Amino acid sequence: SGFRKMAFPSGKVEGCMVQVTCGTTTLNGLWLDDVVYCPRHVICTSLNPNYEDLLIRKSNHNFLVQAGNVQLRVIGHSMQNCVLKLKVDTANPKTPKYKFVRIQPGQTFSVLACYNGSPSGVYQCAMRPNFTIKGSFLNGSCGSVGFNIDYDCVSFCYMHHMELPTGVHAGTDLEGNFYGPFVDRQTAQAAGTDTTITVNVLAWLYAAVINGDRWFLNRFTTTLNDFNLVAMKYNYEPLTQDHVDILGPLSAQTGIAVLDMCASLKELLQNGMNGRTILGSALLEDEFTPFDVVRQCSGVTFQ
Amino acid sequence: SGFRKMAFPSGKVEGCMVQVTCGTTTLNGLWLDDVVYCPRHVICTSLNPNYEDLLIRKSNHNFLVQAGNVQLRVIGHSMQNCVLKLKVDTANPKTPKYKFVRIQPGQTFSVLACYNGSPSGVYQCAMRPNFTIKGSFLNGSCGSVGFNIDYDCVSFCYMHHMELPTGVHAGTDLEGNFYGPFVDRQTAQAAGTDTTITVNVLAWLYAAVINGDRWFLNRFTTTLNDFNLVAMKYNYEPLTQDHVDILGPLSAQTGIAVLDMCASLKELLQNGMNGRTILGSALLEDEFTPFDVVRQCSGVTFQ
Ligand SMILES: *[C@H](O)[C@H](C[C@@H]1CCNC1=O)NC(=O)[C@@H]1CC2(CCCCC2)CN1C(=O)OCc1ccccc1
Ligand SMILES: *[C@H](O)[C@H](C[C@@H]1CCNC1=O)NC(=O)[C@@H]1CC2(CCCCC2)CN1C(=O)OCc1ccccc1
Repeated sequence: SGFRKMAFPSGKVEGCMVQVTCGTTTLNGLWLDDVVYCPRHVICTSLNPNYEDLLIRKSNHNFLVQAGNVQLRVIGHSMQNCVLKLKVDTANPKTPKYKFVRIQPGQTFSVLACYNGSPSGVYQCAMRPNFTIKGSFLNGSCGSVGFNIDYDCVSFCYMHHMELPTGVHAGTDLEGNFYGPFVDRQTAQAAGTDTTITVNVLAWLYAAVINGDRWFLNRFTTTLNDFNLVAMKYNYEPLTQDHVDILGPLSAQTGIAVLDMCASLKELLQNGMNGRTILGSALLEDEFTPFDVVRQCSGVTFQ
Repeated sequence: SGFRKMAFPSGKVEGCMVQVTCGTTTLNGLWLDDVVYCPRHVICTSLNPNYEDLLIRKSNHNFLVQAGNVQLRVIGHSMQNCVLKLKVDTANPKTPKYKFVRIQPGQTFSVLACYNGSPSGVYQCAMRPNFTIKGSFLNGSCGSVGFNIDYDCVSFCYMHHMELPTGVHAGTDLEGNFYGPFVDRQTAQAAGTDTTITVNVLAWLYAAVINGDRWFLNRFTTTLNDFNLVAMKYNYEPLTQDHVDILGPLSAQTGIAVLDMCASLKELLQNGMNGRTILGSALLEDEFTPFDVVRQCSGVTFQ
């Protein structure tokens, strides 16, 4: 037992990380087969930057790619949306099985924070409803990726591009398409209002019950409509029948009907926690999906 | 910016993980050069188990070691305290530079949770003052290790052995010596009373200030003695002058004297948080060391 914010093992991704330098700008690239993927704002020059203009003015040799202490020769470049694709003369021998997938708000992933092509740390993140992520990123971390692992296959979902004024983070999928209404220029962009991921809170309440926290349970129940009236009032997003269905296995393992857990969440929203904690938190946690809870409270590995 | 519970990249450790089977018992082993390290309670037989007796009754071939889908031939075995050392005929070609270090309560490390020799997840843990760790471990996770990384060198500090009745976890250093007053038998052992790691709370308050949370600051100050009178009352462990010294760099970066931050912690203990949060937590967090804060709020990598 126990319940922790758990990231996927990062080794498969560590072997893909490289350093991309243009002029005085250095960030991280993702090296899969003979292509290095990186944010297009690495494109250097001596807001209003036209990246097509900037790139046509560039040569292959303007991009220095370092894989550890080995320099990768760039033989081609192209732009795909907000990412650069640097064709290199060497296929990465550590390329894992992978996919480029775009995730939904509410979904979680692991981030391998990197600087100068060197992995620094790994942590778990959720895509917020407003398409930001509450990450930990400093100068030079751009090009770090987010991912999930499913047996032996790495599903890359996120590449880091920028920080917004509230200290949250914005980026693209691996085809270069931004999550949310953000652009890779310097403007007055701001996150926009967020909501709490209701189905995830319920999943985490089920994790708590699995782990012996039961004090928040009650004998009351509620209808889905009646619950969603309360969710709206506390800035929780609506719960759908599909969310209820997704919570079925957790309901069945604990013997607590989904709508009964909703009754508990309702009382937690209306009353607070009265000095108590759930799974070591004094807040309702919304960054664990039902899959995350099942994975951890049952123990799936990856190879 | 941002602040997250960050683990070290796990790739160097993933390449050391193997599966050790004796009879019907399967757990994880750590394969470094030509030795596999694993908890001695894997020693199988068909509480009061005398492990010396059990081991002398065993043969090399009684231990099945699987490195992925490759079987490792055991050529020797020995007991060192509470760990088994299985000598195998093949040196692990992925052996990183490493050390076996024993950590202090208050210190943090990353855990690579493993099942059947296959890594499942990675998360950050602290050694509690009572020598337990609040982990996430299911059946089969024994032999998973905790570690820190310092440039290219892996400092192994923890190997997992058991769960205590409160759902917390106990284990050994890599020389087989238990952390805390626990034994690898089935008895009525229990964790024993814990305290909050004061110096770490202060480090995390400094992380908050670095990240823009300032509402808990105040103009008051306190003496070290006066602060420690309040710490005792709230089950915080005493703050020493060396803790104050260790917090110096964080003090200097923020311009907030250590004893001034103590005044803030004092008011937080006496008043609670009044519906506010710090770094996304409604509790005072004590599982980040001053080193962890500096590492994350400055960005050290590892290669
Ligand atoms: C890439 O390494 C870097 C990552 C930032 C630094 C601080 N936290 C992060 O996540 N990304 C940037 O600096 C991007 C690049 C930018 C200029 C070029 C076009 C796109 C946008 C500016 N930018 C950015 O994040 O600006 C906000 C910011 C916040 C704090 C510190 C520095 C910059
Ligand atoms: C090793 O994989 C396993 C890890 C446990 C299972 C549940 N959570 C964990 O961290 N360790 C054990 O099962 C140890 C072995 C034990 C018997 C042999 C001598 C030493 C102690 C019993 N034990 C244990 O953890 O018992 C408590 C427990 C708690 C919950 C479920 C099962 C067992």
